[PDB]
Amino acid sequence: MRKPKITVIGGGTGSPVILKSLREKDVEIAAIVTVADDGGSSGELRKNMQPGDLRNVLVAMSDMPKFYEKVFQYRFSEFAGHPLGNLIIAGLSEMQGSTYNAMQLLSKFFHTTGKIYPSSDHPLTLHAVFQDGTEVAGESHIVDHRGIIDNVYVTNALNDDTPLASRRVVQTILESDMIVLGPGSLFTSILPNIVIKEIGRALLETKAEIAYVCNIMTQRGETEHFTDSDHVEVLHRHLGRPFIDTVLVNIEKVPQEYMNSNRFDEYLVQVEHDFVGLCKQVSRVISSNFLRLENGGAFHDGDLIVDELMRIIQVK
Amino acid sequence: MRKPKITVIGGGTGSPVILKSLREKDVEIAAIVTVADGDLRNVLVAMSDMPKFYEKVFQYRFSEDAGAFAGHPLGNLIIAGLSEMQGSTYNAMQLLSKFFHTTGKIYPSSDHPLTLHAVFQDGTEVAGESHIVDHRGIIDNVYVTNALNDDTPLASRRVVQTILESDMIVLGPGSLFTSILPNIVIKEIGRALLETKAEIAYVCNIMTQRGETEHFTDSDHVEVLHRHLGRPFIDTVLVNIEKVPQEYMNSNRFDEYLVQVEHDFVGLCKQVSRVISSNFLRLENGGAFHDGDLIVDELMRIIQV
Ligand SMILES: [Cl-]
Repeated sequence: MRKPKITVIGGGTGSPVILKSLREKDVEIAAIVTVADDGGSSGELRKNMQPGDLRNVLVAMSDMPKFYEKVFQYRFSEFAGHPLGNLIIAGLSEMQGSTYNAMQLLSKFFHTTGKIYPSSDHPLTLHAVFQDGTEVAGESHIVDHRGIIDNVYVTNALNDDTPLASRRVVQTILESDMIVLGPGSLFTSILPNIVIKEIGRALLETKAEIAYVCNIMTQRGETEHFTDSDHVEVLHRHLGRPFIDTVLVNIEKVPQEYMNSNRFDEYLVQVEHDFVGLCKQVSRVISSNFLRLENGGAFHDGDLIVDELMRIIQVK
Repeated sequence: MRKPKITVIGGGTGSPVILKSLREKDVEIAAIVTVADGDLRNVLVAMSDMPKFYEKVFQYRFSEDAGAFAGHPLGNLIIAGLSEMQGSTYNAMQLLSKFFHTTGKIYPSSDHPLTLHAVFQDGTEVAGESHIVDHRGIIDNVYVTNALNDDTPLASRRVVQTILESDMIVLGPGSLFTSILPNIVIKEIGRALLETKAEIAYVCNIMTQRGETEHFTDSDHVEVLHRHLGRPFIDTVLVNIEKVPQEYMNSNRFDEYLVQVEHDFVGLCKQVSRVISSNFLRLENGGAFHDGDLIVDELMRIIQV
């Protein structure tokens, strides 16, 4: 029998430990990331503009992840106090004119294993609509805009045509045994991928099991009572129909004392749990301890997550 | 048969050309470089899994629009950041190699970081490489000390064994006083060169350098190497006899005081058993450079396992 095939979509915060654990298993891995608001197509002056989804996936799928985490994370103190490795992605992107144009150089540089694909082969802009109706374009701008995000959408930077998937992307989704959405920020990591029509169709049609790994914590632009159920609801609304087959949610408590002592943003809280609402929406709901309290934060435990995923995975 | 084992000692602009050609041949390569308080950088890129890639990446500089970072090269950022992480460039050598996915072996010459010292013909002493090249005068001799203590510099782990087990040692090309000699004035390395059964080959410079007289002939380069190691030790010497045209030099903005090395066959023959005088000149990127393939073709033709 062939190795199972697993495609991770989003690649936000928490995906590197999932990707590490997946690599220890006997499985092929593909990652899909959005690379938007990019280069000459961003509509910004060159001085004005100068993200982690790509960096996280690149380092996690590199030939020496431990090595490259150490390296892509050290900070000068000496310039003066900036992270090395953020400077490498900055450099190659400036060199090539956009991060999109740098992506093949970047996979060469990190000696990546498996496939990393952009969601589209054309330049994309990310748009957020806030609760009051205000529309903001650009991830860095969205993230800086005060308020609660209602919805996101993507457009082509260079024209009014409907954005299109990069097609090796469609085939990858359709030929997978499992799709892992997340973990990552819902609005700025996961959703930009699924709002491209050809990707939303592939998710709907794939024989793969679709698994969503929910956040440990609420994010900027999310309310205190934005439940795990609510996260599933937003995903389903953005794609246009229900489509998650399995949802994994953490129910182990993040102690207040740990959040206080570790100087967490005081408005980020543990994602509230709504079992009834999850069950109404998703066939298989997995609530368990998937929490790792280490390195000053409340992160996903990659192995506890991936052990569940390997238990349910089936070759299609 | 076995693959021949070739150790390359020194290098300027220089070694990368020789290392590139050697990599095309079926040979095991070791490189020995001097680490002070450059040549390391060029050997790292030359021995990497993607030299053209790393060369481009290395030398891109942030643009005028990169605010605070504007103008700084990417590769120097990398080498300086790993250096700082490890406490020194010397400390960072293993990580440097791992990153460039280097083939073969790269060794620092010495067991600690060094300071180069030069004694000038008028008796003046200057410490530090940059200070030496900037001092007005003619260099008589160089020696090395450890930067952090007064102990005799020793060879790093494996360097003596590597020299002794080699089929051939290639010295140069590169600045004699600041690239080649600092490696061989480490006493353990000098002794390893005197004792090794490896064929010792010296590739002479195309052009004279700072610290050297206009009439510093190929033969005088050999005399200086021999004098620093204390005995004759070079088995083969490869010298270029093709003329670097003056119009070429003028067009490409060459320094006027520096001339092409003068050929002295009789003097060479008095000192070294095998003297190879031929066209090893490549006039290419606004420079007078060594042709790596022609030099390496000659060396391969001489080599025995
Ligand atoms: Cl989280």
